[PDB]
Amino acid sequence: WGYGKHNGPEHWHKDFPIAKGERQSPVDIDTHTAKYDPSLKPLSVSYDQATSLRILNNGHAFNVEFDDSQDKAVLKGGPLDGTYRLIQFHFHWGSLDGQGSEHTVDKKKYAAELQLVHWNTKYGDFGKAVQQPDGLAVLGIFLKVGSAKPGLQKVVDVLDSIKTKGKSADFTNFDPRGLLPESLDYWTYPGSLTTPPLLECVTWIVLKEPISVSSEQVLKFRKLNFNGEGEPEELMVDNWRPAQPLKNRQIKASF
Ligand SMILES: [Zn+2]
Repeated sequence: WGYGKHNGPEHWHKDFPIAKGERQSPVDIDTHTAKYDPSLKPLSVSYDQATSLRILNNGHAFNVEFDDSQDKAVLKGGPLDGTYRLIQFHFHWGSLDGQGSEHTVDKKKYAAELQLVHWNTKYGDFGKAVQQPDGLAVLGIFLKVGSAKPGLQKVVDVLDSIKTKGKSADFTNFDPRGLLPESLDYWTYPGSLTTPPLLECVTWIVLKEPISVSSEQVLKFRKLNFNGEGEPEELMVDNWRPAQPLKNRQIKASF
């Protein structure tokens, strides 16, 4: 599977039937239909003790991985119950500035989307969390092209070293707190992973406020390869999945 003409998201359902499921992501967020639920608690992002460990090009995106052996970087509160541990973050971007995000707001696509992935600790490990309806909490953050995001630059400079699929580089002491927008207002709805196995185990938390990055910054993402070293070069761009039917779901807004 991939994002090309013959192995794209429209073919996924053949190897993964859940792709036509009842709670697939991403979805379009209709700001006028989202329900303000005054019972949603604020979000608690505790990323101070975060231990980043490595950056890896997995052929579909680049993943920055964190040590999840203890409650170092967690997320709780909001619509969640229990403590969700951060395991990795990655992005989805376009070949152009008008597209790249997975979620969209009133049909507006963004230049890219940051997804911070966390698993419910009650389940012991990541492998077991994905098999539960409330196993994952994914924090989605929109990126628009404007002024540079200083905090993101350390990530941008290491990309040259993980150009092709299968490559990784040690990536310690990265502080993910520098990627958060100023506000923590969000929309939330029950959903799924956006790449195969496309499991419906995710509580999505999409932040209202996007962060800006510079054109020079996103352009660096576009120099990545889906291919492995020594294979024909295929640029890693447009690795995003299109919106899926909302169906029997309600999108709640914390504001
Ligand atoms: Zn993703």
